Amino acid sequence: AGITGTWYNQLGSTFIVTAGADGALTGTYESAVGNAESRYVLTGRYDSAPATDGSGTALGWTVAWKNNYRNAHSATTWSGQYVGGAEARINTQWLLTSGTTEANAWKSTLVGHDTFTKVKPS
Amino acid sequence: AGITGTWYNQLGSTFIVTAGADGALTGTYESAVGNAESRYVLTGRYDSAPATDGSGTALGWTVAWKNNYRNAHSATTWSGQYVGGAEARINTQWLLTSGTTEANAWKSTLVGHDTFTKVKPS
Amino acid sequence: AGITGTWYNQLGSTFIVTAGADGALTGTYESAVGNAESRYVLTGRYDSAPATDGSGTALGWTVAWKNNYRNAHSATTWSGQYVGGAEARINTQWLLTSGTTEANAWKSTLVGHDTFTKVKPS
Amino acid sequence: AGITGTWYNQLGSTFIVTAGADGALTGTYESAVGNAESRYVLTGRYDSAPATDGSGTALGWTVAWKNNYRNAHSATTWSGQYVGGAEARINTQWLLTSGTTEANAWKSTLVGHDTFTKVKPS
Ligand SMILES: COC(=O)c1cccc(-c2cc3c(=O)[nH]ccc3o2)c1
Ligand SMILES: COC(=O)c1cccc(-c2cc3c(=O)[nH]ccc3o2)c1
Ligand SMILES: COC(=O)c1cccc(-c2cc3c(=O)[nH]ccc3o2)c1
Repeated sequence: AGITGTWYNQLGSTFIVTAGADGALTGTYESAVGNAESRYVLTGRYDSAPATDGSGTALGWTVAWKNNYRNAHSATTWSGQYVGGAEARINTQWLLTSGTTEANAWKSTLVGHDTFTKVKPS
Repeated sequence: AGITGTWYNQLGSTFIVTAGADGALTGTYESAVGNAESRYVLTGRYDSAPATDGSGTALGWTVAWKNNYRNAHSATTWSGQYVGGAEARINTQWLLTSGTTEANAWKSTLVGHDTFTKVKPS
Repeated sequence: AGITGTWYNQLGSTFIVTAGADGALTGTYESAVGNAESRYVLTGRYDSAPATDGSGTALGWTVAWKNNYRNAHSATTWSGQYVGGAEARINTQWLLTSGTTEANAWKSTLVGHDTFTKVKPS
Repeated sequence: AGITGTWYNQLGSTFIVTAGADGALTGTYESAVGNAESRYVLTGRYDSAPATDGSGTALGWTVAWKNNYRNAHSATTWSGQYVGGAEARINTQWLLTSGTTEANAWKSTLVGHDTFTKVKPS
């Protein structure tokens, strides 16, 4: 129900996460897009004692897009909240920074928004 | 990698990180004051095999603003790049999401930027 | 070409825009559908010679949240693209900056996304 | 109000703006060679009656990157605040959306931050 489980964004990427009792997020991410193949390590944190007033649960995680197969020389962070609901979801915005020369730094960082559910889109 | 150690942002904050051999970032984020109550766990990832063309090293990390003392029901992610050389820096953009109700989700996420140096501001 | 007219977001706001031949966007943003004291000037720019390759038409606009009735001492910019066809959309990300003191400048800017359609909901 | 004038960002782009009595911003933005080919129309909005408590003045503007010479099929919005006096600055964050196909929309938008002053960067 909660955060631990297998989630998918609107692009069909797969987010496999475990929420630890200590506030840790660990798991793997597999992207449906970009210069990516197979699973990447993720790590992050979440509020392990959220408000009880109907607010969502704040969280964030990072993937650096290097694994044993490929290296895109970039990293994404997702910042968002888990929303317990009929259909649970994690609503995020993200920042994807590529390593760049200093002259190209102004154009280093993409921004977007991903919504995760436990079902893959159709 | 150049990353392990203590970094300071432009507003006082301090973080101490270990860059592990296969891409992990682990450490703590705190205030200039350095009191324990201001200290929070951080975890993230970085490119452990960056390009050799003078490009920066992509990284990101998360802090959930809960520790043993306090809970802001929110998390920050920093996404950016480490720029080495004579005056090394970590240049970041960040997203701070607070847990909200759905009606308030429009006011859930702050955005900004932080630059970290190895020496304290001023 | 397809932009001019009335758009609805997913949360109860409207706007009416004219896309001029010179790349101008002008109109009115009504934050609460039906409420006249909730109408604000919008101004922006769009690509007046977009590609005809399946790509969206890039655009942006600003609303400063002051009118004759109210003033939130803030302004939103929406940056995005218009997607035509039978189910036309304007997909945006936005930045909402409030005037703050320097001390509070870290908390000045909210980020989010909205999607506008031509049907109120269809 | 303090806003009308010639501003420069940290990259040396030149923002020539007029703040009209009604909340309008109008002018030109150029990236920096002084050349016509590099100059683009901007429009935006600002809070024409800011708070009197020390807070900055909220504002935003858009440039679509089409002129008589070039067309990048993209647009940037800047959202920020003017901070008056000894000396004046406009602090912004920006969103740069390029037209994309639907499949590529996740990579449509860059994010960054620009600070403008009435002097060139040194
Ligand atoms: C510089 O390298 C890239 O641009 C890159 C490489 C591999 C994957 C991705 C990727 C996947 C993904 C996603 O599922 N949601 C949000 C961002 C996002 O980004 C990006
Ligand atoms: C609702 O806010 C909080 O719970 C809280 C508490 C303590 C620190 C912060 C904080 C520090 C910091 C930083 O150095 N750069 C970027 C964002 C950011 O946020 C936020
Ligand atoms: C696709 O992009 C372009 O074709 C293009 C052309 C000329 C200038 C720019 C430009 C200048 C500038 C700046 O000063 N601050 C923030 C963003 C930004 O973008 C972009």
